Amino acid sequence: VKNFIHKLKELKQKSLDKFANLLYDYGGYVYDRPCTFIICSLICCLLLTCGFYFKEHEKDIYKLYSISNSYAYETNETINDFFYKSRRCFILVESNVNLLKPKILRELQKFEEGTKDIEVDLSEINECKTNSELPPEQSHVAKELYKTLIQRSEENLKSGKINGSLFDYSDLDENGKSVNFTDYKDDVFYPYQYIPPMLIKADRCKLQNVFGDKNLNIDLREASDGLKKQITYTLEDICEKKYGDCNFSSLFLYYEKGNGYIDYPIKVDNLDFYVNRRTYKEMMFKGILGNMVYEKSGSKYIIKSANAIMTVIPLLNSHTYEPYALAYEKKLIDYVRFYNLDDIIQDEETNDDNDPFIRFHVFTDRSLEDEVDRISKIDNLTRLLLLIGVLLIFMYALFNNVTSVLYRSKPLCAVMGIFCGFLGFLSGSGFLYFLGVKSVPPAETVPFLVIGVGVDDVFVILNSYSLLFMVKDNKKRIQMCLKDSALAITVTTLTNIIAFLISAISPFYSICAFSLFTASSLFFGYLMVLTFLLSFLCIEAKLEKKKRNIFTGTFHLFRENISIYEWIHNLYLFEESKYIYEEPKGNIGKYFRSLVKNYYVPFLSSRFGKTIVYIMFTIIIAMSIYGCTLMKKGIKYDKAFPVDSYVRRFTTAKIKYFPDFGDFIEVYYFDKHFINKYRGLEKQIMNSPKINKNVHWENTNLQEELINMHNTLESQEFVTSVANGFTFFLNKNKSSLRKENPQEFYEIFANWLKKDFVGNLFKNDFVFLNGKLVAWRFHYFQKNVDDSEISSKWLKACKQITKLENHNVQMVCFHLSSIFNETDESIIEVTLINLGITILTILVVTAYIIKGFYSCVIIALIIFLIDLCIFGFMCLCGITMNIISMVILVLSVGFSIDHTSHIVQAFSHSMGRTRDEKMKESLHLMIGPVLHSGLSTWFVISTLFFSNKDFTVIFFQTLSLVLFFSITFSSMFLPVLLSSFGPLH
Ligand SMILES: CC(C)CCC[C@@H](C)[C@H]1CC[C@H]2[C@@H]3CC=C4C[C@@H](O)CC[C@]4(C)[C@H]3CC[C@]12C
Ligand SMILES: *[C@@H]1O[C@H](CO)[C@@H](O)[C@H](O)[C@H]1NC(C)=O
Ligand SMILES: *[C@@H]1O[C@H](CO)[C@@H](O)[C@H](O)[C@H]1NC(C)=O
Repeated sequence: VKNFIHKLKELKQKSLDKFANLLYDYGGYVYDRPCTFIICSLICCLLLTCGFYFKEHEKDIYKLYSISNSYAYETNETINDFFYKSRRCFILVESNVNLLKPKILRELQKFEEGTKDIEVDLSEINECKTNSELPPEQSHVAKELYKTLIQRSEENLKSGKINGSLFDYSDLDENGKSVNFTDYKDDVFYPYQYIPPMLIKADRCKLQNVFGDKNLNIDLREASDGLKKQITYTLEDICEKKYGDCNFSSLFLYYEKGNGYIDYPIKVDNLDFYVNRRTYKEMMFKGILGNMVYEKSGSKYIIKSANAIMTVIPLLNSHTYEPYALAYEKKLIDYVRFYNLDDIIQDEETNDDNDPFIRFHVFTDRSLEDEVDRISKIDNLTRLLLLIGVLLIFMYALFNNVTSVLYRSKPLCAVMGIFCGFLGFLSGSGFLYFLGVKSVPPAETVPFLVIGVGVDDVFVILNSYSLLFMVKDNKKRIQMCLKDSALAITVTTLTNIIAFLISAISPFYSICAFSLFTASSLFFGYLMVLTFLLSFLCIEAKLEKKKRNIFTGTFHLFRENISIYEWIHNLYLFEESKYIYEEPKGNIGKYFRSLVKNYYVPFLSSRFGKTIVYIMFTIIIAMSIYGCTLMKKGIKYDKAFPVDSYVRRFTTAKIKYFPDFGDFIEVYYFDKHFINKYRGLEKQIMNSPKINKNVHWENTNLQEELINMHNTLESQEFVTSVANGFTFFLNKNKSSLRKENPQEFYEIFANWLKKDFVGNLFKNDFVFLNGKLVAWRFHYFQKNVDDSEISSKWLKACKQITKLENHNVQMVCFHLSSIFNETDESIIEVTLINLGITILTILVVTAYIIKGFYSCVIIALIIFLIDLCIFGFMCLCGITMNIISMVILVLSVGFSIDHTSHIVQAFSHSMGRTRDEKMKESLHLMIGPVLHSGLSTWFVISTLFFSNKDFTVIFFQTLSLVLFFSITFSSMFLPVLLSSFGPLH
């Protein structure tokens, strides 16, 4: 075993060496034929760039920023498959004046009516393109049933008789039972006007299906564009209709039918649920108007001021009407966003002591996805930010690669060093595009980072070259240089790539892509450095030999071997006691080094210095610990969208003027049997099999639990208001419900829904199959709150309230934010797992390149300590541990390992007798590269700080912390730690 270990250590070294020797020779080849390498590398890069032609973006927010658990998603599916939801467009008008003033009001009125005026031509409908693929045929049985149901629906509706006598109310079997079609046949749904949405799949291409009055019977997919242009539909055609009239929620409902008059003040009996008597249509003034100012007279309030008026337009959500709806919404959003009434408000007084203003915000279902498209493209701002960053790093590079002796200085390399990285980004991206990898919104930051990381290798190479001033034959110098820095530049990259790849495994596609693209970019960039940049180094080197400055060479063109460690050691020894030990004036890094040797190192060596260092880092870690205590997770999905987004702006306004009406949480109940049955025709709660298998809704106690639940949820502070029809029904006619007869229950509830005014309002929240309430629902408003954590807290509580365990009844609380927030729960662990894998993998790699084992252990300690610091301080800075932040933390390992490793490897390879000696040598030889690498990266990413997109700024903040601690520890703590307890001999 000992012999085996010996042989192994022999292999590692031997191999590590061989690799170096190989690069040593490769350099020679490039040195002799620099042009060939540059031209070929560039052309090859271009080809990859061509790949961009196939660049396909990804715009499904859910895939981009959600686990896609297939659970909450499944919930949406179930909800949509059986319950008819309704597309709702929200239009809010905000101002600093009393929009209630008659003159303004009248204008606002036309604004509203304008919506109805909006008209969409058929040609606009993209879905029903003049040439498309007909949707897959709906299962035959499904078709049959749809035919049957639609037929009986009419029949029943005509009859109007609600009779449950025939319905068998026997408890269903485990199979839900108590010839597929026959089974699905003979099913009476109530309300009769309901047919399971899933079964509703008729080709919407035939206009006859969607809009009947048209009487056209014209297939849009088979119609001329001009012909389609001819036909035009309006909101009324695709709007939910109350009492045969679009069910808007505008204030103007009050004035309808002369119930009230714009010119006169608004006086209503109840601000909560006033009803226009003439129209018999109800309205919630509190919901419609914001910042209301009302008086009280004869029990009738006198609304006399409001600086916000919101109108909700309800549009059908049926599959058939889906394509058409989207079209109208698009027209609507444009219309509202550009509508302006500044003229009327010009002289009207303000309450904000600011210029009279009026703004029309609008939010439709298509809004979110549309905004995703906007975030998909590369904002000009981002572009600009990149440019600034590139300039910064360009300046920094040059400012460090230029000197008094121009021919000695190597500006060319620096310049191309930057490009090298960029070209890498393009080439890599193109390669991935070729592979089909879709781009993501977070990819905007990829260029920024890639460039920064790449330029770092440039510094390293140059450092080796410069420190090899002794060498006379340039070819040899370049060769030796590359040989010296080969392992370093290779490992550094390898580590980075590895980390990103490991991260790519993330479920969230955004992270996956961002990482994948970055990793590929880094890879190709490295290749470019070994080719392009190296070739440029060769050219400049050759010029230096001739002492020909770049410009000089241009006009003109138009017309031994010693370990650097050995040398540096000898230098110090010699110092302790010539040309070899005197860097030529203008060596690329001559100054900085001198500064480090004559100032920084002395300080570090100083006991007082050390004292300071240790204490400083001490407190740093301490602060980090407290930071961890203040750890908060989660970020609102909307944050993704730029703040400027009208969506974001809309939400803000709503919150400001309508705080109570925040999240419209919706709770649903879905009999497992019913769901399963119909789900079948179209070939967590599931925890317990009998969770919702069979519920006797006639059980008075159960009924009582229901009303109690309503009361409980109402009590909850976060809940602002609830609308549970069942409660209304139970309270309305509990006496009749006293007798617990299943059939009786069905009939009573059915009639209640059919007749009672309130009941009619809740007609679409209850569905009965064969006399049994297979599914139902109720909704409640949850006050708006920013913290994702507290939000989830509230929702989770709601779930508890909605779980009649005694009667085996568990209802599902649903909200859009649910899926996104759901991810927050597991973010804490997944990160640990990923980080762990990364750390390990990276450590293993370093171990194979770090000579001493003890040095490896030192590195690990440093890495972990940094990570604690970067995490602790992110929490301390308030950076929530969101997806964006976490990935950066996990990825941080790569950056940190690089800087730490360089110093460590040097200290080990030092020939210094005393530990301190080694430290000084290591620092004098690698401190420059380390500093340059980190700083360069930060400079490029600095501009991201001014990015509108929230996720971007988080990226900047987190990475800035990473880089900071990395460089800090690598340049300060690590040195002193090694100087005190470092591997010796
Ligand atoms: C005795 C009665 C008249 C008092 C007032 C009852 C009101 C507050 C009840 C009865 C009908 C209920 C409405 C029924 C339908 C809907 C549409 C749904 O998408 C949101 C909730 C909402 C808007 C309900 C809100 C609360 C509601 C308006
Ligand atoms: C329901 O139908 C059955 C069978 O036709 C009949 O006997 C009973 O009287 C009906 N009850 C009603 C009309 O509610
Ligand atoms: C019923 O369920 C599905 C859909 O028709 C099918 O796979 C199965 O064979 C059917 N069986 C019968 C009895 O029709």
